[PDB]
Amino acid sequence: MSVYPKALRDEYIMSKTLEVKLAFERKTCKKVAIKIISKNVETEIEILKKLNHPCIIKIKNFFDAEDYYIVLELMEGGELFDKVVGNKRLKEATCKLYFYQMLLAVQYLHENGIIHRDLKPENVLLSSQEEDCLIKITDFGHSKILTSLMRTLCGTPTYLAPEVLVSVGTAGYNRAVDCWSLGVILFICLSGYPPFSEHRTQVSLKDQITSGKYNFIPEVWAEVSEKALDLVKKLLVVDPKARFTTEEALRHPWLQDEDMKRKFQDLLSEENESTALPQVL
Amino acid sequence: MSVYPKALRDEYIMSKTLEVKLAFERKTCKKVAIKIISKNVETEIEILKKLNHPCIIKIKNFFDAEDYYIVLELMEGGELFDKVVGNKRLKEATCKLYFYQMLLAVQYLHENGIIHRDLKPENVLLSSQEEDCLIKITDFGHSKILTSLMRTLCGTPTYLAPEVLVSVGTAGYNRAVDCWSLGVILFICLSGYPPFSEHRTQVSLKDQITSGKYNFIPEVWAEVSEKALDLVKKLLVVDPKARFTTEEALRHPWLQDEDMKRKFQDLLSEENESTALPQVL
Ligand SMILES: CC(C)(C)NC(=O)Nc1ccc2nccnc2c1
Ligand SMILES: CC(C)(C)NC(=O)Nc1ccc2nccnc2c1
Repeated sequence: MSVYPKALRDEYIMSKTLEVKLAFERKTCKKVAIKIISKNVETEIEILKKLNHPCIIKIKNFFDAEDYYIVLELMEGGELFDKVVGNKRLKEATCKLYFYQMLLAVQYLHENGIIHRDLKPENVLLSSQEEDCLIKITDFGHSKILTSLMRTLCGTPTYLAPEVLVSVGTAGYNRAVDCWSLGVILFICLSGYPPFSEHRTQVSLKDQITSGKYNFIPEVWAEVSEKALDLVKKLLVVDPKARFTTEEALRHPWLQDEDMKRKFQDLLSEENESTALPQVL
Repeated sequence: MSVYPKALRDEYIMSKTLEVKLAFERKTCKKVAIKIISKNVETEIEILKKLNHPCIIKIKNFFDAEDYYIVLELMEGGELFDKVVGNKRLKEATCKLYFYQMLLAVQYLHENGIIHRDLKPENVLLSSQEEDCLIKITDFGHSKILTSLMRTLCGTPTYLAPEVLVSVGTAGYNRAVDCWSLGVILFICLSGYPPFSEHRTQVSLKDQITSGKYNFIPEVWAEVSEKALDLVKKLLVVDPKARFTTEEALRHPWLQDEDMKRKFQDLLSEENESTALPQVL
């Protein structure tokens, strides 16, 4: 078969699956999660070590051996995917609590010059087996760091190709891809079904996305509020320059909910209670 | 003032300007050129060391000290810019001989997955103070190496933003920017004047380039053949997918000249005569 590197084994006791395995830190006897990647990962480590937000996964340790071993904080609730798979749907209030945190996490990323590029329910982890819990964004493998165009625009464009001058119009809107993904994640969570699919349709998946013509099933959406649907509509905008940003989404009436914001602050206080050092009064 | 690093001084005797300075290799008593860059350059060195073409500049040595020192083969003819500056124009046959070599050099680059991105007469060097000479492409500082889109297209685009799917149409045509630049270089060489400028015009430089409406002065161009002008027209095409490639330019009637091709092969044989090792018959 295979063995774990001596350096990992020195600090951790490996266990069962959820490539992700459960492990125990020898020093603390505390549960951790170990992500095994087959031998970009160094950039992901550099990105993760620099970011500090409660809704972004923290790297605890790293091992560069026959494979890459990434030690992360364990998330007992698992993937958001498991909560939405096979037409399963979350109650509106739960969608809000989770989405609000996805918005704060993605806003933090953009503020810090990072675009995730791979936001999906599979990359959103829940902190507990309870409905009201803290969420954390994971899988920064496809992430990009925010140029060649700015340097080119400093000189006289005597020899500069027209497509380069044309691209100046859209430049610096790559982050809007994360807002599209969040739009799709919100649609799935609220309805239990994807907005764009090849199930019972003649239109190609490419054509549904470029046209922005999402599959709307009234019977399913009648159960969901008009405010939630309005936010979805504003994130699922084809023009990335017109699409809602994380700030615009956070200002939307749907998230102007003092109850949901309180429940989140409560989950924060409960998580932070373990780490809390006494303070100067 | 300042001093040169001990390691450089150990191997070279520095001299007059043409930041580029003349130097003498101590071992050979041969003239070299030393490019001084103020403390990307490592990528340019990596690019230059890997490429082997008679129309691309060769790096002879490199020094990473208080500044970057790049030892290159000396080009006694200097810049092509000096031959075209202030309405000065080359005789058609000379434009052909030089352009043919720029096409071979740029074709070699594209074949090898490199885009120069900064082709101008200032970055084209002539090997001798004679009209018929070998040319060499220099200044690979802005060059790019040929993706994230291909990796994204492997998965299901359920969460994939429409602008990404839209970009699939143009993807892999960045090299066409080099063909635009060559188009502009050919226009300047043949006419002595730039195709796009802010001299005696109301239309903005950005607007002239995006529209592809080059300044055509009949009196100047009457002296130039219709074949040369046809090639310019085919390189100065706004749509990068329609624009002529180096291969298409090389197949153009204007370059189907057995005399010019012979003169180039002759200059090659003359340069190669010094290095020529005896061979197996
Ligand atoms: C809830 C259950 C079924 C035990 N799964 C789970 O905790 N999965 C994961 C998966 C990936 C993880 N990656 C990092 C941290 N926790 C993780 C937990
Ligand atoms: C002809 C004259 C006036 C003596 N200039 C010249 O050789 N200039 C240059 C400039 C940059 C160079 N870079 C590399 C190699 N030769 C170079 C020669």
